[PDB]
Amino acid sequence: NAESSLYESLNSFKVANRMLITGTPLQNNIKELAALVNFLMPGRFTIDQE
DNA sequence: CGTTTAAGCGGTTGCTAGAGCTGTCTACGACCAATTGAGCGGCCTCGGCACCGGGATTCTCCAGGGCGGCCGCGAAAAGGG
Repeated sequence: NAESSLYESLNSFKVANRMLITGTPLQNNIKELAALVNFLMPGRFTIDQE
């Protein structure tokens, strides 16, 4: 969730390199993957269409 | 003061309620004219309460009739010269 408080807590960190460990990248909709790749690549990926 | 527990915070996941906006239309209420009947005042009359005259009803008082007690009075029986 992009609006969850952990997203703004972690996205404001001054970090050069990030990495996400999970087992289920897609759960409900493409917006979850869009939020994950925006946390990874800020502004490079522009997934908007459902 | 020791211990447990539930509030607080963050999180999911979908649907529904509700605010906001735009659009249409239709029944509903404002408005006006003519009308009239329900509200306010007075006027008249009866129901009931009350006042006055007349008649029927019961209680109190004054007088007559009869009986008891006194007032010496008077005829009569017994005693004395």
